[PDB]
Amino acid sequence: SARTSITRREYDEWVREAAALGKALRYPITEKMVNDSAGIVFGADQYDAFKNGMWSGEPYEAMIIFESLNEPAVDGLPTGAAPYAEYSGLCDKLMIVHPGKFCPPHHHGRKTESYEVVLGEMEVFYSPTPSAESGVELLNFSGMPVGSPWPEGVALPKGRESSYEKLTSYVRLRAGDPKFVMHRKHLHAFRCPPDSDVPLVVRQVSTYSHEPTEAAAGNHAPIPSWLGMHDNDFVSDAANTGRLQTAIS
Amino acid sequence: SARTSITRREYDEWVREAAALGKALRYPITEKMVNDSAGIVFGADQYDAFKNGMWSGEPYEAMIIFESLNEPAVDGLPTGAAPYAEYSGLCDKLMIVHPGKFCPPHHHGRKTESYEVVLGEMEVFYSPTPSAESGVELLNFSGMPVGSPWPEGVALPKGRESSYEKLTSYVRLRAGDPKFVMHRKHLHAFRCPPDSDVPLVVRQVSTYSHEPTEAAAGNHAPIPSWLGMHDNDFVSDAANTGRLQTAIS
Amino acid sequence: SARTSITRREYDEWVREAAALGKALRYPITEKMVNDSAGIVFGADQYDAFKNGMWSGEPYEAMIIFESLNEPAVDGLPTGAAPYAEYSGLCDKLMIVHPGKFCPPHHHGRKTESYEVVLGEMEVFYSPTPSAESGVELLNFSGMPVGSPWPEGVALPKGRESSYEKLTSYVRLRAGDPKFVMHRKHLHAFRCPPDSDVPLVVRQVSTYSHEPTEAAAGNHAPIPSWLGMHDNDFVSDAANTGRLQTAIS
Amino acid sequence: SARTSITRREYDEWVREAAALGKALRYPITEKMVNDSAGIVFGADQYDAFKNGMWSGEPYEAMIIFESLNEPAVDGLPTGAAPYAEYSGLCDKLMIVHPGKFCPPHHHGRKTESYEVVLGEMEVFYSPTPSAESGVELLNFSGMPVGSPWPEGVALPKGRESSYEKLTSYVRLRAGDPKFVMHRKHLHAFRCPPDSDVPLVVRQVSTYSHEPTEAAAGNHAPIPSWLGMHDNDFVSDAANTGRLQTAIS
Ligand SMILES: O=C[C@@H](O)[C@@H](O)[C@@H](O)CO
Ligand SMILES: O=C[C@@H](O)[C@@H](O)[C@@H](O)CO
Ligand SMILES: O=C[C@@H](O)[C@@H](O)[C@@H](O)CO
Ligand SMILES: O=C[C@@H](O)[C@@H](O)[C@@H](O)CO
Ligand SMILES: OC[C@@H]1O[C@@H](O)[C@@H](O)[C@H]1O
Ligand SMILES: OC[C@@H]1O[C@@H](O)[C@@H](O)[C@H]1O
Ligand SMILES: OC[C@@H]1O[C@@H](O)[C@@H](O)[C@H]1O
Ligand SMILES: OC[C@@H]1O[C@@H](O)[C@@H](O)[C@H]1O
Ligand SMILES: OC[C@@H]1O[C@@H](O)[C@@H](O)[C@H]1O
Ligand SMILES: OC[C@@H]1O[C@@H](O)[C@@H](O)[C@H]1O
Ligand SMILES: OC[C@@H]1O[C@@H](O)[C@@H](O)[C@H]1O
Ligand SMILES: OC[C@@H]1O[C@@H](O)[C@@H](O)[C@H]1O
Ligand SMILES: OC[C@@H]1O[C@@H](O)[C@@H](O)[C@H]1O
Ligand SMILES: OC[C@@H]1O[C@@H](O)[C@@H](O)[C@H]1O
Ligand SMILES: OC[C@@H]1O[C@@H](O)[C@@H](O)[C@H]1O
Ligand SMILES: OC[C@@H]1O[C@@H](O)[C@@H](O)[C@H]1O
Ligand SMILES: O[C@@H]1[C@H](O)[C@@H](O)OC[C@@H]1O
Ligand SMILES: O[C@@H]1[C@H](O)[C@@H](O)OC[C@@H]1O
Ligand SMILES: O[C@@H]1[C@H](O)[C@@H](O)OC[C@@H]1O
Ligand SMILES: O[C@@H]1[C@H](O)[C@@H](O)OC[C@@H]1O
Ligand SMILES: [Co+2]
Ligand SMILES: [Co+2]
Ligand SMILES: [Co+2]
Ligand SMILES: [Co+2]
Repeated sequence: SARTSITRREYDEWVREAAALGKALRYPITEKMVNDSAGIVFGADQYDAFKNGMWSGEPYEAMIIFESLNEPAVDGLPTGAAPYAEYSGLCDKLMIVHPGKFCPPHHHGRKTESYEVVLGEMEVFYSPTPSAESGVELLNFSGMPVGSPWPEGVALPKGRESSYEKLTSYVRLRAGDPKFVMHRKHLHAFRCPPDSDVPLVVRQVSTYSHEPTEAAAGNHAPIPSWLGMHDNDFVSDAANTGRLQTAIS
Repeated sequence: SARTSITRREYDEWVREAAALGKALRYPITEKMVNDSAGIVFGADQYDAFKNGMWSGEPYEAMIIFESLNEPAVDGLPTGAAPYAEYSGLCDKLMIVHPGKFCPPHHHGRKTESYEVVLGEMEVFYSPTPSAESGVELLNFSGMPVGSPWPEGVALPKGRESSYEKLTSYVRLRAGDPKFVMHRKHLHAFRCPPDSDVPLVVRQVSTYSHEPTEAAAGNHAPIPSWLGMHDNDFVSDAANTGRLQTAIS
Repeated sequence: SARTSITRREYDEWVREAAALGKALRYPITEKMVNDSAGIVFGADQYDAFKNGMWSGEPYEAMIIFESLNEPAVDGLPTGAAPYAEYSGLCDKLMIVHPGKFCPPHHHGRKTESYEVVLGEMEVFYSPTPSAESGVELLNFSGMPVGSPWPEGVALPKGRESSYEKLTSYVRLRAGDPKFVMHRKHLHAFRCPPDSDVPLVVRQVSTYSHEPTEAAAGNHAPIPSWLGMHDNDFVSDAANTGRLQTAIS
Repeated sequence: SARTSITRREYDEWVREAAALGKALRYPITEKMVNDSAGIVFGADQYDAFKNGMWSGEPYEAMIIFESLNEPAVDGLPTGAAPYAEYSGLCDKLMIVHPGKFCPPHHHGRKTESYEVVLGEMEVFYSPTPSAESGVELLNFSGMPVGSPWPEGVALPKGRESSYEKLTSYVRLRAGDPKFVMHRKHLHAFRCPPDSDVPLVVRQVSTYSHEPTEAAAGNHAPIPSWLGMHDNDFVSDAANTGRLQTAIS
């Protein structure tokens, strides 16, 4: 019974409804943005999320992302900035997470994110300490706030509870709150509360998103080194594979 | 009769109504964001915009900006990126321009912008060619699109028509359009059409905004060189002065 | 293969997503409003709409209705108005119709409706002539506008094409248009265009809705005669039955 | 210093900004709806509201109303309903009240209202007992809820505090709450809290609005008796006069 993919109908209903919800909330979703890469399922064992559906409230790692911008911002940069340009750029995405579902534990070496809740409430789990890079000095300025301890009773995905162990800091964001920054190199994950009557909708503004995915397999590289560059490190190895392509049957 | 400032009542009605409009459109406006620096008047001779008011449709250079984010994004950066970090960072602002009014001709040496129209329509004027920097190689990737010629009959601010001479390329953006990128070092300006029944509301996502203004006079500098760093070059000298502080009587 | 009901999962995903879309558009949807009567399927042979789903674009008669108000407005009425009070009252509902789907041909003897498109576009089909009531004088004031002829290529539900024969007048309504009135005793139906990227969402403001349905089976009758009073006359007999209760398996 | 009218500029800025706010909130505001009758000032001594402006927070009786529908709903009615048709009909309006301002104490003999808060919060004051009509039996069904006592510290308009004496019941409505019904013949008034950061925006759905005002002076009467029929009874005589026409200088 363990699902190994998502049917074309399950996929379209999930993604097209999400796109409509996005438009209702005034996010600029174009036709190209609504594709077979928008709906993400993090790992083969997470396809079981569609056993009972996106409204079951069950804890699984899957989400939708509509990307309206992923600008390298390389034009006009002095040549000397070429080796550090990968830490910059501008990316705008709308993220939709259903009740109980999660964006899994991971960190980026180059990308810094910010969250703006548009609908529902966002429960963020993260590590206030950066993931030290092997022998290399890093800049510091504000660091990350310690936050609060996890509330009791958070249901985690079966077979991936341990991937959340280090994301000890917690914060619950709501529409209207100040923008929340997630510095690069910091472990983070988030979910929509299981009792939510609406999907969690969040506007993410971050630096460039290096992701040689399926729908991202067809773009000239602004800088040589950027080609094939990956910047997503999932704590769970099971969440790495299926992140770059959803199995639609 | 030439106004030299804006009365406290004229200012508050302009800025508080704009903040409410922003909230209606779901932009996360906090209390701190609604201040005496949000309403901008570009030059002493532009205060005459309040002679007949923000609904006269007359061409003047004045606008409102609510900044929800201006993150240096320096944390986690390798030390070697310190000299180029100023070209990165993340800034999120909501801009409100009334009928006939303009955000004046200017360019940034370090900041790259992107526009998302939320309400009304945006008429952008710009130069598809970058403002060459004295003896220094720059990176290139996509450059700027040539766009279209200006439509006929655009009323420019009296005494500043020449500042628009070089911004020969034109594009009209609407809600739902793809995000529009304005690369750093490119001259640009924009206005709300004079016949618009609503103020132009635009979400701007850009790299860090270096602006030692009035409300920005009180923040630790992430990197030494950033202190007192200016990154706004207005074509009109008249628009430089009053950009950093609105005279409220 | 002919579906005879809708599964609990198909129902909830359809109705809960619709409720979320409604909230995003600012319609006041309460918990009680999201129930097993909100999703309507007009006839046993229309359950096949869930063969390929609400995003197939296929022509079927099914829709969702969230009722926020159905006030008799009997309080304060002079006793003499008791026999005509049934033509008054106030009803506020949000209607959601998916691509290609229809609200089937029908007329009301007592209820007058009005439409306000919130999202998408509404294609209304109707008869500009009232359905004459057996021997009884009726008041007239504005009547209904003749409208336009049907555009070519409208796909109707298989086995119910004839029910649309008399609804010869056509009008396409969009968000922002003047409110459109549908006088009582006039045949009407409507659909969401099959090529729409979003479900059609319409705010309906009408006089009292007399409907002894499933979720409506439990309310004191303001006036004696109102008890068990029906006011929905479907052109297709097949659309009458399943209108009062959706078969959820 | 006692203002006796509102300047053309004060009026337009108030009304045009309100119309834009309405559009942002998705209310279908057409060009005709934005006129010189939309902004209402209840009495000559209330023009002082523009002494310090709509953002002063001072208690004054003035508001804006955009009417999208006022349908007699007479078509299709049996002739015998002619004498009671005036209690029916359908009216849809968007009401905008600024901080501290009020819609003054009044009751309608024929019109029953309902409120839906779209933005901000609405503080309603009313009498749970109907205004008995001289020798005439009236129907009853749900009556009005007793509500709660007034919170302490409500600032009333100077020179009109007594008009509120009988409106002893209180209820505070917010966006998302169930629709609130105000039965005909019941005294009612409401205000936007003085500390609100946004104007109060409310969708009103009611039966026909009989109002021989300024912008309403030019429509055929559906039924003979309706001609010149008035249905607004203000507790304060000072609020009656200027209700039908705003003095714009
Ligand atoms: O935190 C989430 C961000 O990394 C998103 O843009 C995706 O990469 C999550 O997989
Ligand atoms: O183009 C406009 C941007 O530069 C804004 O953030 C302001 O700096 C305009 O003065
Ligand atoms: O035209 C549609 C209205 O009658 C709705 O309230 C429902 O009764 C449609 O079945
Ligand atoms: O309660 C307010 C309603 O009566 C409105 O439509 C206006 O008539 C208020 O003057
Ligand atoms: O609307 C675009 C279509 O819908 C999405 O499911 C994409 O797969 C694309 O095929
Ligand atoms: O909410 C949709 C349905 O109800 C829930 O119980 C899930 O199991 C799913 O099948
Ligand atoms: O131990 C300090 C750092 O913070 C935690 O997130 C760990 O991953 C480690 O990299
Ligand atoms: O709501 C905040 C106040 O309104 C704005 O006018 C700011 O000046 C601040 O004083
Ligand atoms: O729109 C507001 C008023 O009308 C316009 O004519 C301007 O002059 C201003 O005074
Ligand atoms: O002449 C090429 C460049 O483009 C234009 O914008 C000028 O400012 C110049 O700097
Ligand atoms: O959220 C309320 C639940 O969802 C809807 O499916 C209703 O059936 C009700 O059971
Ligand atoms: O849009 C969802 C899927 O795609 C359409 O082709 C329908 O058949 C349905 O199965
Ligand atoms: O024939 C005139 C009327 O208009 C049409 O709608 C028919 O139903 C009939 O009742
Ligand atoms: O936009 C319509 C104009 O604005 C409002 O002030 C009305 O008076 C009308 O003249
Ligand atoms: O909010 C606008 C200004 O500030 C308030 O104090 C009022 O007096 C008005 O003049
Ligand atoms: O005294 C009962 C009624 O209720 C109150 O509102 C009074 O106006 C009176 O008409
Ligand atoms: O123990 C809780 C959770 O299971 C873990 O992953 O993070 C810390 C939290 O308190
Ligand atoms: O001449 C027009 C305008 O006055 C100038 O500033 O830019 C080019 C345009 O065609
Ligand atoms: O023939 C078309 C349609 O099939 C019918 O039901 O109504 C009139 C229209 O022109
Ligand atoms: O006394 C308060 C108010 O002044 C009066 O008008 O209504 C009752 C309330 O408690
Ligand atoms: Co991330
Ligand atoms: Co700029
Ligand atoms: Co109907
Ligand atoms: Co009233």
